[PDB]
Amino acid sequence: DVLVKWSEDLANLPSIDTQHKRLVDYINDLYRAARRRDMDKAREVFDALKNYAVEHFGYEERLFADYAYPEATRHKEIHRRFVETVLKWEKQLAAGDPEVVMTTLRGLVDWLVNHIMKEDKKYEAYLRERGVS
Repeated sequence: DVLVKWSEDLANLPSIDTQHKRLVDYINDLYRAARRRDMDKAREVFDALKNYAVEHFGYEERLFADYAYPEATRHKEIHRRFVETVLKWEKQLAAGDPEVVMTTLRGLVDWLVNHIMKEDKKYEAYLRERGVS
Protein backbone atom coordinates (compact mmCIF):
# COMPACT_ATOMS: atom_id res chain seq x y z
CA ASP A 1 0.00 0.00 0.00
CA VAL A 2 2.47 2.62 1.22
CA LEU A 3 6.21 2.75 1.83
CA VAL A 4 5.93 4.78 5.03
CA LYS A 5 3.03 4.31 7.42
CA TRP A 6 2.23 6.93 10.03
CA SER A 7 3.40 5.50 13.35
CA GLU A 8 2.33 7.01 16.67
CA ASP A 9 5.86 7.92 17.72
CA LEU A 10 5.93 10.54 14.95
CA ALA A 11 3.13 12.48 16.65
CA ASN A 12 3.74 16.09 17.68
CA LEU A 13 1.51 19.18 17.89
CA PRO A 14 -1.81 18.84 16.00
CA SER A 15 -0.95 21.60 13.52
CA ILE A 16 2.55 20.23 13.00
CA ASP A 17 1.11 16.76 12.39
CA THR A 18 -0.97 18.03 9.49
CA GLN A 19 2.22 19.12 7.72
CA HIS A 20 4.32 16.08 8.62
CA LYS A 21 1.50 13.84 7.39
CA ARG A 22 1.57 15.76 4.07
CA LEU A 23 5.31 15.11 3.76
CA VAL A 24 4.84 11.39 4.41
CA ASP A 25 2.01 11.34 1.86
CA TYR A 26 4.31 12.93 -0.72
CA ILE A 27 6.93 10.26 -0.04
CA ASN A 28 4.37 7.54 -0.63
CA ASP A 29 3.14 9.22 -3.82
CA LEU A 30 6.74 9.42 -5.04
CA TYR A 31 7.28 5.73 -4.34
CA ARG A 32 4.10 4.75 -6.17
CA ALA A 33 5.03 6.82 -9.23
CA ALA A 34 8.48 5.22 -9.34
CA ARG A 35 6.95 1.75 -8.90
CA ARG A 36 4.73 2.47 -11.92
CA ARG A 37 7.78 3.51 -13.95
CA ASP A 38 6.06 6.88 -14.47
CA MET A 39 9.03 9.26 -14.37
CA ASP A 40 7.04 12.31 -15.46
CA LYS A 41 4.78 11.82 -12.45
CA ALA A 42 7.75 11.08 -10.20
CA ARG A 43 9.37 14.41 -11.08
CA GLU A 44 6.07 16.24 -10.53
CA VAL A 45 5.65 14.66 -7.11
CA PHE A 46 9.23 15.43 -6.13
CA ASP A 47 8.66 19.02 -7.24
CA ALA A 48 5.63 19.27 -4.96
CA LEU A 49 7.52 17.59 -2.11
CA LYS A 50 10.41 20.03 -2.56
CA ASN A 51 8.09 23.04 -2.49
CA TYR A 52 6.20 21.74 0.54
CA ALA A 53 9.33 20.99 2.57
CA VAL A 54 10.58 24.55 2.04
CA GLU A 55 7.21 25.88 3.18
CA HIS A 56 7.09 23.50 6.14
CA PHE A 57 10.53 24.55 7.38
CA GLY A 58 9.36 28.15 7.21
CA TYR A 59 6.27 27.28 9.23
CA GLU A 60 8.32 25.68 12.02
CA GLU A 61 10.90 28.47 11.99
CA ARG A 62 8.13 31.06 12.29
CA LEU A 63 7.01 29.33 15.47
CA PHE A 64 10.61 29.17 16.72
CA ALA A 65 11.00 32.92 16.29
CA ASP A 66 7.58 33.82 17.69
CA TYR A 67 8.09 31.84 20.90
CA ALA A 68 11.87 31.98 21.28
CA TYR A 69 12.52 28.25 20.98
CA PRO A 70 16.04 27.81 22.48
CA GLU A 71 17.26 25.44 19.76
CA ALA A 72 15.99 27.51 16.82
CA THR A 73 19.48 28.17 15.45
CA ARG A 74 20.63 24.55 15.29
CA HIS A 75 17.27 23.42 13.91
CA LYS A 76 17.27 26.07 11.18
CA GLU A 77 20.73 24.98 10.00
CA ILE A 78 19.49 21.40 9.82
CA HIS A 79 16.60 22.58 7.62
CA ARG A 80 18.87 24.61 5.33
CA ARG A 81 21.25 21.70 4.88
CA PHE A 82 18.38 19.44 3.86
CA VAL A 83 17.12 21.96 1.31
CA GLU A 84 20.58 21.82 -0.31
CA THR A 85 20.31 18.03 -0.41
CA VAL A 86 16.85 18.22 -1.97
CA LEU A 87 18.08 20.56 -4.71
CA LYS A 88 20.89 18.12 -5.52
CA TRP A 89 18.37 15.27 -5.69
CA GLU A 90 16.15 17.35 -7.96
CA LYS A 91 18.92 17.52 -10.56
CA GLN A 92 19.56 13.78 -10.31
CA LEU A 93 15.88 13.03 -10.90
CA ALA A 94 15.83 15.48 -13.82
CA ALA A 95 18.61 13.51 -15.51
CA GLY A 96 17.63 10.05 -14.29
CA ASP A 97 14.85 7.46 -14.39
CA PRO A 98 12.62 5.61 -11.87
CA GLU A 99 15.60 3.65 -10.57
CA VAL A 100 17.20 6.92 -9.50
CA VAL A 101 13.96 7.87 -7.75
CA MET A 102 13.99 4.65 -5.73
CA THR A 103 17.64 5.09 -4.77
CA THR A 104 16.84 8.65 -3.69
CA LEU A 105 13.98 7.43 -1.48
CA ARG A 106 16.55 5.67 0.70
CA GLY A 107 18.05 8.99 1.79
CA LEU A 108 14.78 10.91 1.64
CA VAL A 109 12.95 8.58 4.04
CA ASP A 110 15.93 8.23 6.38
CA TRP A 111 16.28 11.99 6.75
CA LEU A 112 12.58 12.85 7.08
CA VAL A 113 11.52 10.15 9.51
CA ASN A 114 14.59 10.74 11.66
CA HIS A 115 14.11 14.51 11.60
CA ILE A 116 10.47 14.25 12.64
CA MET A 117 11.24 11.66 15.33
CA LYS A 118 14.35 13.28 16.78
CA GLU A 119 14.74 16.98 16.01
CA ASP A 120 11.11 18.06 15.67
CA LYS A 121 10.02 16.14 18.77
CA LYS A 122 12.39 18.32 20.81
CA TYR A 123 10.20 21.41 20.38
CA GLU A 124 6.81 19.90 21.23
CA ALA A 125 6.83 20.25 25.03
CA TYR A 126 8.31 23.75 24.83
CA LEU A 127 5.77 25.06 22.32
CA ARG A 128 2.76 23.42 23.99
CA GLU A 129 3.56 25.20 27.24
CA ARG A 130 3.63 28.49 25.35
CA GLY A 131 0.11 27.96 24.05
CA VAL A 132 1.04 26.51 20.67
CA SER A 133 -0.52 23.43 19.07
